Formats: sequence, C-alpha cells, structure tokens
Amino acid sequence: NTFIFPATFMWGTSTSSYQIEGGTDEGGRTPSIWDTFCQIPGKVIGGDCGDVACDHFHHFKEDVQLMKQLGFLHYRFSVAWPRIMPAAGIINEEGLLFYEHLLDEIELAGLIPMLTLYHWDLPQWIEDEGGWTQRETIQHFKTYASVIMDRFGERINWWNTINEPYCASILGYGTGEHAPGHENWREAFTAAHHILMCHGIASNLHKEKGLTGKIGITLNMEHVDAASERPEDVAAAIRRDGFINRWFAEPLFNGKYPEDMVEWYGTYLNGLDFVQPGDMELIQQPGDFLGINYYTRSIIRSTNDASLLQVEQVHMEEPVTDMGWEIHPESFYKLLTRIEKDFSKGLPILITENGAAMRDELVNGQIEDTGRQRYIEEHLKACHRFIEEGGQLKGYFVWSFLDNFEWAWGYSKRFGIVHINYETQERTPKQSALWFKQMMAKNGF
Ligand SMILES: OC[C@H]1O[C@@H](O[C@H]2[C@H](O)[C@@H](O)[C@H](O[C@H]3[C@H](O)[C@@H](O)[C@H](O[C@H]4[C@H](O)[C@@H](O)[C@H](O)O[C@@H]4CO)O[C@@H]3CO)O[C@@H]2CO)[C@H](O)[C@@H](O)[C@@H]1O
Repeated sequence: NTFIFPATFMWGTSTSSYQIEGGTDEGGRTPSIWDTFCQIPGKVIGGDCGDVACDHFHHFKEDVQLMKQLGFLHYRFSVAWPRIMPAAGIINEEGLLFYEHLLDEIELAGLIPMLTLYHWDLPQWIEDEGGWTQRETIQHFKTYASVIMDRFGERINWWNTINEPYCASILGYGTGEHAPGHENWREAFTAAHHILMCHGIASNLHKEKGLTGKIGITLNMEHVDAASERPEDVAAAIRRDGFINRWFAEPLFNGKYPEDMVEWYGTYLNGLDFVQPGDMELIQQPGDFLGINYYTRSIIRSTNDASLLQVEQVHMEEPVTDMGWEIHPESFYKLLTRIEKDFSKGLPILITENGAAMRDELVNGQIEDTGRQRYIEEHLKACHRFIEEGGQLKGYFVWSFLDNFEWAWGYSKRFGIVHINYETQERTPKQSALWFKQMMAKNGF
C-alpha cells in the first residue's frame, strides 16, 4: 500500500487573478465582467465581490515565498486581462510590471510558472462591445495574447490558454450563473465557439513566435453516471456528457462538434452560422498537453422540463464538501481512463485543478482539515492507479494555494490549503498543506 509517483511528476498549486489579487482599481486596472456581475443582487452569495480578496496584489512576495517553504516546484496563476488592456488598444505598462515582478519572485524562489491567459476576468469594456458573442473579441484576445508572449515567454515554461471554456460560455451566457450573467443559449454556444478559437488564436501566436514553452488548454470535465437503468436516464446521461465534455473536447481533438449535441441544440445553433471556414481547424490544436480540472461526478436522470437538456442532477448526500459536491475518487479514475481512450490517445495530461472546500476552524493557530486532506489523498490514489496502468498523467496542481473569491459562492467557500484570515490578511498553512509538503518530499505517501 505505497503510492510512489514518477520521477518527473509535477507538483503545484493554482490560483486565478480575480480570485486572489484584489487591488481592483489599483495600478491602472479597470473593471472586469465580475466586478459588474458581483454587484447584481442575488448573483453571488452575500453580495461578495472581488474587492481586496486575499490582496495578493500587495502580498505576492510572501505568497511565492510560502510556496517555496511549502516545498512547491510549480506555480500556476492567471493574468488579469483588465490589468493589461484597460481600454481599447492601450497596453498598461504598470500591469505588465506586476506580473514581471511576480515572475521575478517566482524564479527567485526557484519555482516553475504556468501562466493562464484567460481565467474569466474579461475587461468590461469588451463586454460593452458584445463580449464573447462577437468575433471581434477574438482580435482583442489576439492583442492581449501577443503582449504577454513578447513581454515574457523566454521565461514561461508552461502556457495555459483558456481555463474552462465551458464555464465562461455556458454559465456565463447560458444559465446566467457566471459573469456577465446572460440567459441566452444562442449566445452561450456563440461564445463557446469564440473562446475555443482563442485557444487556437493563442496556439498560432505561440508558433509564429517560435517559443519553447509547452502550451495547452484546460477543460473542466466531469464523470457522468445514469441515475437508473431506464433508457431515458441513459439518454439523459449521454446529454450531460456531451454538454460539459464532448462539446469542448471534440472540436479540440477531432475538429467537430458532437453530432447528437448539434441535433439536440437545433434551433439555438442557427445552423452553425457562427462557424466560419477555417475555424474548426483553428480550434483543433491539442498542443503539448491537456489540462484537466476535476471535482466531482454527476448522477443524471431525465425530466420533461423547460431546460435546454431536460435533465435532473440527483443530489447525492454521501461524502460531500461544504459545496454539496460528492467525493467519489473512483470516478476521477474512470474519467482519466476515458480521456486517454477518446481525445487524448497518448498526449500528456495535467491536472491543473483538483481540490475541496470544507468548513474550517482555527484551533490553537492550526487548521485540522482532515476532510480536505482525506479528499486530496483519495483523488491522488485515483491519479495513481491511472499511472501504472499506462496513463499519461504528468502533473497535479492542488486547487487553490489560498482561500479566495469562490465565484458565485463568494468567500463562503474555502478551497485553500493555506487559510486566509480576511480581517488581518495573514496566511496560515493548514494541516493539508503540511501533509502536501511531506508528501512531495517522499514523492508519494
Ligand atoms: O466554485 C469553485 C469551483 O467551481 C467551478 O465552477 C463550477 C461552479 O462552482 C458551479 O456553480 C457549477 O455547478 C453546476 C453543476 O455542475 C451542474 O450540475 C448544473 O447543471 C444544472 C443547471 O444549472 C440547470 O439548468 C438544470 O435544470 O439541471 C442541472 C443540474 O441537474 O449547473 C451548475 C451551475 O449552477 O459547475 C462548475 C463545474 O462544472 C470551477 O470549475 C473551478 O475552478 C472552481 O474552483
């Protein structure tokens, strides 16, 4: 019962600019879609916003240091587009300088970075122009991806293009639940096609510059089980699987959308009119690795309701996070397995986000987060059984170095291995972070 991981296995943590940085009106930065969205009554638990957050804008030196001391080799962060492109075609030099310095600190501690170009903080001025439902957005993206790549990239070992196109498009324009908060399936599907092109856009800029860094997109995926053996339930689960995974995984690897999904969406796709000649080829570029974010599985059953997919998530109460999310590590094994067979057929796979939000309690200045630790460990064994069976898992970034703006959940949800005290801003590593330090040292509990 030992779990030793490969020699070269990549151990990191991740964050995201809007969720940790704060300094929203500082340093030339202008409002993102989330600064607006967060203000709409009822959209984010408690009214919470990304103002201040963990204030990583001023604390960046100690955070990257706390990583070093926690025995991390890799750090995955994102760049806040609004810090870089605060208005149309301007290039804010003070914003580039924050990341440059952040990168100085990174290399000073001897850490290896991964920069995510897009992690959901679209500059509002772009949403004003139409947001992700306009092709022109892609040109703006180009502008933004070009600056970051000239300014860095002799320096960046790992490029991550889009984080989770599913959330920014589907939840962003479709269900309303993420910024900017639209409820329009036509837009959602239009936006998903544009964001997926930006991965391509950025993949082209990367080769035209001849950079040596690895590059890849990140999809959030979810394993999907039918609720019962009834056929309409089996059908239901096929639809959920197409809706999160195949709609985004298919174009990237095979240059097409899932036909059953295209048939199901029908009128909302307006005959794929948003697809110009050459787009799908632009999209279909798996690059150097597949980034995956995984948290839980869905148990799906069919309904005959008014929703796009006509599906119901059966709400499992068995081991769950503070988010109602079920801990089912076996399913992380079955998802990794399926990703290799379809789509990724030998390309390196990186888990760019994996973690859990449990209720925390400070006790004698320590955090006994046995749930979070239990959850990480279990999924790491699921990650282990997949390696050994010939799985191309090369890396694993624990989601969230720090407790942070947990989107629509606000600050009510804590995913950090390092506890943030929002009254004083002081960082305090939790028992799980101490566990992760011993684990990377022995390279495998
Ligand atoms: O929040 C931290 C974390 O989250 C990630 O983004 C998450 C979201 O937090 C979350 O809101 C979201 O929840 C889903 C869910 O997976 C679906 O089952 C669901 O589908 C619904 C639907 O909204 C209805 O239209 C319909 O009638 O049925 C179904 C249920 O049957 O909708 C929601 C949104 O409410 O999903 C995300 C994961 O996919 C990030 O991925 C990550 O970075 C974060 O750390």
